[PDB]
Amino acid sequence: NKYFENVSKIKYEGPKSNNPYSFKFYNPEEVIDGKTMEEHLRFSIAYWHTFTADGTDQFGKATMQRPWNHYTDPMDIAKARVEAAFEFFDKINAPYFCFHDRDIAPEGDTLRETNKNLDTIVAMIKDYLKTSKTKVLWGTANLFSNPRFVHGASTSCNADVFAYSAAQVKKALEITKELGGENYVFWGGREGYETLLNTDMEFELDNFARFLHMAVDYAKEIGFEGQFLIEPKPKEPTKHQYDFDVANVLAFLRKYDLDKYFKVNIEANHATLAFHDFQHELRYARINGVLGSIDANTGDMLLGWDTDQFPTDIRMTTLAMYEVIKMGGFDKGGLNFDAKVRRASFEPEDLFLGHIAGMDAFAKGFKVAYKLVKDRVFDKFIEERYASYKDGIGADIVSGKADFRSLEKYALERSQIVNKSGRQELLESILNQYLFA
Amino acid sequence: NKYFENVSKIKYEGPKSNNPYSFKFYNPEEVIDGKTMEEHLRFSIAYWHTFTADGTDQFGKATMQRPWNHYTDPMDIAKARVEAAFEFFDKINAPYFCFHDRDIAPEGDTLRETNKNLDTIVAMIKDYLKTSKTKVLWGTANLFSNPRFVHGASTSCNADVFAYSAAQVKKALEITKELGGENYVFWGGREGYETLLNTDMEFELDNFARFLHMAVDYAKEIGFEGQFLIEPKPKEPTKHQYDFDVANVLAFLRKYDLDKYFKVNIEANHATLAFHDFQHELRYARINGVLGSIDANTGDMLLGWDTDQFPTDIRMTTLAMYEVIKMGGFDKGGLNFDAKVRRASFEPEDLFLGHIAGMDAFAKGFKVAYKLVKDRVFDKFIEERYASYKDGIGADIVSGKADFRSLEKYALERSQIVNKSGRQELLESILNQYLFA
Amino acid sequence: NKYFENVSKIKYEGPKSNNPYSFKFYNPEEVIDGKTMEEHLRFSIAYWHTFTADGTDQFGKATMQRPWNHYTDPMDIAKARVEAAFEFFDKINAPYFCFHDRDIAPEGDTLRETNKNLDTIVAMIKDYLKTSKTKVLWGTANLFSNPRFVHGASTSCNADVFAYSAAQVKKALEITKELGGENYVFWGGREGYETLLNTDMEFELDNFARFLHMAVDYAKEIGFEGQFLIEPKPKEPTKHQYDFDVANVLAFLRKYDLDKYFKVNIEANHATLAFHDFQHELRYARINGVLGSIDANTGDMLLGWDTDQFPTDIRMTTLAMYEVIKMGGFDKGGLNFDAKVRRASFEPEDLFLGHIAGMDAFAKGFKVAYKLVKDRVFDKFIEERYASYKDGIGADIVSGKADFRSLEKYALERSQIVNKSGRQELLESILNQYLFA
Amino acid sequence: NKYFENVSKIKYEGPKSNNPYSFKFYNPEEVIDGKTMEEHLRFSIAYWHTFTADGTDQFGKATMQRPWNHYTDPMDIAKARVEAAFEFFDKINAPYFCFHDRDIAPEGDTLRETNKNLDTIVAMIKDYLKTSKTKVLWGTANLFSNPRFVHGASTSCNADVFAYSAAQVKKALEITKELGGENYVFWGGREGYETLLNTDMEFELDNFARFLHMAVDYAKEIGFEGQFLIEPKPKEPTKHQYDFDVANVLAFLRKYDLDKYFKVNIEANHATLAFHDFQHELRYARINGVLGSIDANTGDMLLGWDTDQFPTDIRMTTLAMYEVIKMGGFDKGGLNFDAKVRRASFEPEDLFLGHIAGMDAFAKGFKVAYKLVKDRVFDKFIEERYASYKDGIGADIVSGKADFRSLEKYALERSQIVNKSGRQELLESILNQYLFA
Ligand SMILES: [Co+2]
Ligand SMILES: [Co+2]
Ligand SMILES: [Co+2]
Ligand SMILES: [Co+2]
Ligand SMILES: [Co+2]
Ligand SMILES: [Co+2]
Ligand SMILES: [Co+2]
Ligand SMILES: [Co+2]
Repeated sequence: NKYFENVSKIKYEGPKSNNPYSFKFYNPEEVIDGKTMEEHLRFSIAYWHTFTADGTDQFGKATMQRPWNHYTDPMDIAKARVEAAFEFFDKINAPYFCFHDRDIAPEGDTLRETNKNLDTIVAMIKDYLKTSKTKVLWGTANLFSNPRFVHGASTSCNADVFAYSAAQVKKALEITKELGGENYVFWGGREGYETLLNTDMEFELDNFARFLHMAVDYAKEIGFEGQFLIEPKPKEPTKHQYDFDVANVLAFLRKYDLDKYFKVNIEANHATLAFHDFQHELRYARINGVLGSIDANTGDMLLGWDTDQFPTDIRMTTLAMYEVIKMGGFDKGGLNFDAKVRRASFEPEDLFLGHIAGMDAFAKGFKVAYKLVKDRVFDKFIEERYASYKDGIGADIVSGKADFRSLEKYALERSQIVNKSGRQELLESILNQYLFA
Repeated sequence: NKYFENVSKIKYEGPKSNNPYSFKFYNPEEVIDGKTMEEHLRFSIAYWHTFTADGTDQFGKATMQRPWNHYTDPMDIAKARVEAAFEFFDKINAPYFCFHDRDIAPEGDTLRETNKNLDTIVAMIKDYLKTSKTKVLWGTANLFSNPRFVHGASTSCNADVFAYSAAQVKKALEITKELGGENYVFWGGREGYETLLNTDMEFELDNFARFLHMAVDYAKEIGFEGQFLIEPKPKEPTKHQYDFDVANVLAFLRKYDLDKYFKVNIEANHATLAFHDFQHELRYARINGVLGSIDANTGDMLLGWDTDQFPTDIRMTTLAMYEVIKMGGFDKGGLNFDAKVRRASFEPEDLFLGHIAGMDAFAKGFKVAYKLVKDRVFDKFIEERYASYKDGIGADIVSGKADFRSLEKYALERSQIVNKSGRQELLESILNQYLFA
Repeated sequence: NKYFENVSKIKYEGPKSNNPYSFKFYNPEEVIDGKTMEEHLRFSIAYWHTFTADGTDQFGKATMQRPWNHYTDPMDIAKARVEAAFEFFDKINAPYFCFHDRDIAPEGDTLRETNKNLDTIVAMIKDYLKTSKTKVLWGTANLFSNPRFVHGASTSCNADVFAYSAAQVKKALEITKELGGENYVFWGGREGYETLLNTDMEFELDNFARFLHMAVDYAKEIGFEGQFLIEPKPKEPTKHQYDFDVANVLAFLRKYDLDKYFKVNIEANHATLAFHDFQHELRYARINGVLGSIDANTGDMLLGWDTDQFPTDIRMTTLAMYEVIKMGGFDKGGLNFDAKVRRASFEPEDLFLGHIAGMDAFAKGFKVAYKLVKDRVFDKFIEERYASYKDGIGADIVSGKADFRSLEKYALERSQIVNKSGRQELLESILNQYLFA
Repeated sequence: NKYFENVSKIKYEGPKSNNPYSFKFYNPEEVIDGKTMEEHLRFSIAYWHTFTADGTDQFGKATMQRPWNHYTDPMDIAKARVEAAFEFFDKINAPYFCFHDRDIAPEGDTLRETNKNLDTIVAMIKDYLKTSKTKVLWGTANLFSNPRFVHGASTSCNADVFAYSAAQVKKALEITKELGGENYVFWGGREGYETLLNTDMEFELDNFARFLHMAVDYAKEIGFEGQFLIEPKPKEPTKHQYDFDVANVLAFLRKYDLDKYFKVNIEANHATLAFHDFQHELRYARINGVLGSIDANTGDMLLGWDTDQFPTDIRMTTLAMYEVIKMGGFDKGGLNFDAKVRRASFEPEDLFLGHIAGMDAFAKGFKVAYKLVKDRVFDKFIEERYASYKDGIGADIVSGKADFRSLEKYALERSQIVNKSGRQELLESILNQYLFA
């Protein structure tokens, strides 16, 4: 085809294949419990990193070699990207993709012009969607790149920016609905502060809640049925981002009575940046009924910034997928690759190699996690571990019959409390048996 | 007197005094707005670090030289500590002190024996309280040191430990009420997990909530009127402590409908361990109406464990006291020195030198913070900064009149959004003018 | 036998065995390139964690259940541990063990008494050594636990402590030689500072070098031929430990002309605590000819203190063993398990389960690393990657022929510099193919 | 004047001035020990942050409002910056400035064109230098921004990039000499690695040493007499930067026999990023005779990336200046403000406010540090603390008379070792007395 002529459609070839352009573990067609591997995993391509990132970092310029680099007019570039994107979706065999409104079309000098450019590109994507197998997983609004967002979007000290932010999200909800997106994401990149000295924290949090509330009202109004998702990150670019982690978000949603409308999009790199294991954040969201979708990537725990690397640690993908299987699998969410090739991986085909690495790592982890759940390896131990709550004083405690007085009566009468081993080391070695089975 | 013969009562001598045993900045008697410095600050001595810590660390043995070290019988040691404690309170001139039930008396072979020992010591402390000016700020239960708490207290997988924990807290609430404590603290040292592989997170959080609920029921029953406080810490000894930070606690309290009974005790070292500035955690608690009390100390931001050092950074004490003054000052809470002398500061008089350092640093910070609030230095700028919400579209946004449609109408019609500087550098230099005034 | 009656000798049973008391990956008998797996790996048991640690942490008391717990006399306990240790060595099938002088015998009231106790136990260990297959890998002196070391050992401000430290190390070198130890380790636990305000850094570093110099002089004198090793750690218990990381140690050794006598003992948890990957520290030591031995464990990268966990991450053990194989394998060093069971894993058999987990993880990693080296997977790419230095201007650069003038002449004449991809993502996915082969 | 018409020359007005455009603590004219405050401090303006940074970050576009923003031709912009720079130097009253070759002129399509552009601008700066009081502190080469440096400069796997790097540094040394620079700096931004899988570490370190060696040879040849400086940073943009910290650099310089030519330029933010206090890194460099110059700024210890904030913590500036005074003051180095205004501080005058904040903080810290040194506050205590080395066994240890045998003889004969308090808390409170004197 046109943009990636050197790369043919990627196909499954098994763990012993030497072909770099093939899946080693991910077999889209493999059936597990009545669903193909493809529908269990719901892989999604991130439009921003894949088609707009150029290798630029804070200390250097673009390194990425891209076939659509030669166009000078912003609209020609936007159209070329849509073509390249759909060629890519077809070759990588991706069922989904995600985008920011500002990834797909350039801004104009006014909001009207910006919206006209957006309509042109949306119309084009819609034609491709009619003949592509790839669908939109979720859409979102970029409320952080443009200079107007210096002081925040809905948390801006400038009411005009709040007004603009509302207008942009209104448009973004409309195009997400039109393209058939199944979710809509909010990542508050500039929703936080840089210094407490000039910040009215209560006022900003009140406004943030007003904004989110206006967004759910508008979604109902136009009948958008996709799941609303908040994406936590502790910091960067801000010193403190309000949606610090899953718990912070829940504290916020419950206070402002927004908790019945939102779930969370958890990103591995953002979890570890807050000093939580990816699995902790997944588990905590699960038991709170808010594990909505996942941004599949990894950071480096020795680096204190968002690296957005393709995930290749299969021990981590296993522990992650264990949580997804425990909740019954994805509903509307999926595994969105919010990951970018390293600045040194600047050749076009590296886009393919990066995704193959991540898709294989997650496919393998899914298969192992699935055996861990099916064999009830950890669940049996957990049952035996907490068995004292099944009868006796424990049953009274869980049923609401016990209180401080009755428990004291009980406790004065017992002389020896005997505990048993937590078996962490044993549990970890069993995990290895399954990993390398 | 008996235990600290070489040290006489510590008195204010001003910033030019060479006497190491005197306050340089803290004048208990100084009056500011109708209250003495002593009643503004409400300094409290931590019984555990001050009278029981012995310099032991994870790599070495005790270094602390203590006059009550010669006793062999546990009860003789407990009685000697009460004497020494009250001599110390008098000399350091402390209005308050805090304790754990297990700091003041030794455990016996059964809960009954433990409770009898506790009654003996409580009776003794009560006599001293009749003639001392020092009062009890808050009491608490040590639910983390004894081996029975390996798997947690209320989050233990062993129902017998839950029962014991209830019995201990029941007793602790009773003695706190009897000694006239103004608050009661919960620090969940073992309430978290070490590995997710063997943990039923939802079950443990449910039990934690049941426990806390039984505690408020019992407090009402015996008519204990002190404020209940949860003390956040992200980890250590656990890999993840459930009360991770203020937001985590609020998410929890709101979910289980416990939020109307609890406020938080924020410790500086515990805030920075979760990667929040002490001031952030204070501010967040304030705007949520849960800033209850403070554990005055500092950690080292380059060290990833709880150091509990005496606070000597006056820039930090200023920013901390700014928050306390903004909420109208302490109510029932105070500044409890949850700090210990370094292992190398093992001579008796170092106890005095440590406290003088911390009391002076907080007194100075209070005086500066007070001028910052009185002159409305940061508040004027904040007013001007967010002024666009006082009329026009901003007023419509705050009053509930605006929505996505009206805001879009507005936004399409505006062409230029003009922001103004946040002035962080200017704000920081003004802070220095006040600090060094 | 006597101390671990419930546990029989641990034997290899393969990856499909359900028997928790067996090796799943480690087959001592398996031969690879003329050496058994046992002689490639040289596993060592840490005497301190295995026979003296009791579950105590900074917030709680001992949890460990140990058969020799009933003895009251310190010497009876020391003798019982030697018996238990050799029973354990036999059952876990360990070729080596390491110890601190203070692990094996209790101190007396004077150095003479301490040394007499040590002689008694050393004599006993020597008898067991005559009939055991287990040998001493390395010995070391505990210069950090006793209160006298508060201000450091050789870096103490107290000359008497320097004198004592010299005496202790002299004795420790003597008993290590007598027990046939192949190395001798220096871990400077208290060799650092807590505050710069009271520290003469140059003086302490000079004394540290004097001490180390006296130690090599004495080793020569008694003809001790084992390798001297320094063990880096960035901090804890100190705020800054002088032997911060491998590079810090090399800077020190080169300055004081000690570099020809020392190599390093690298511990995984200590490397990550300094914010280096374990592999980085291994590689850096290798290319500097100082990779001497390894303390096989893992920390938790989200926890800022030394956890000393048994290593179970096989991706990490692979990358570690890759470095050891690249240098030609161990010489006198080995894999010493400086790891302890979690406080919650307090039953005797957990000692076995912990070691099995770590031995299996390292055995598996060795086998994979070995295929990575044999197939030259990364080496081929590295050869192609740096090929421009094989001829042309690159050859002139490496041979010493080029200089700034000639290179400028060359550079002005070239118009396009073309780089090629670093292929990180591809390299990581190939690693996975090998891991899960 | 032309570019900053709203700002007049900044003058000292004292701590009680309300004028934001004035020094509160920095009096250039104040004389201390025969030198003005201006010559003690040697303040330098960083050309890159001050005249080329535009508020761009990794998540957003430029926010900075700059009078020279309207030019379209790269050379017109470069000329306008020189004019603005000298207007700025005059108004802020800066004695020095630093620059990268690539800060002052734009690259062309070839190295020849690049060098011609550079000559044009250098000629212009030279005219301004004839009538300005500001001089060049140090120059440096930007070997990290251009795409060619993806894989490193001298550590590039591409020999052509090594050749180019040599050519650029040759030119940079020439223009630094011509502008009268007193030092020349090497910051290895791309000299490190992203993954060990594709890195030949020994080869890259060998080449790095060859490069540095060619640079000193060329400096001698053209008779450049300024001090060569290496600037440490642990990471960013790389995963590991070779010049990790001062100790790493010394290990490297000593191995390749380059240590007699280099000193270090220590940056506060880069020290804390490696988990060293700024003061530790300053002290360590001092006792090794390599404290060459300082980049005066601060990072945020809770943020894991380089923030380059203006320094406003006067407790830190005091501890920093204490080290500089202890070595006898600056020689050829100075205090270069490698700091930038926050993205939210985008108005022109914020450039002035940022520098005033930093200059005042350092001036105040200098004055306090100076009293700390003059009164020998910490030195007296250090003398008393280590006094045991002045005679007896301690004197034998320092003089080379003692050895393991004699020290053992001594140690067996002593029964009690008595240590004294380290007095950390006392020392910290005295620091506060001086700070707030
Ligand atoms: Co990210
Ligand atoms: Co994301
Ligand atoms: Co603490
Ligand atoms: Co506390
Ligand atoms: Co360790
Ligand atoms: Co070790
Ligand atoms: Co920097
Ligand atoms: Co710098």
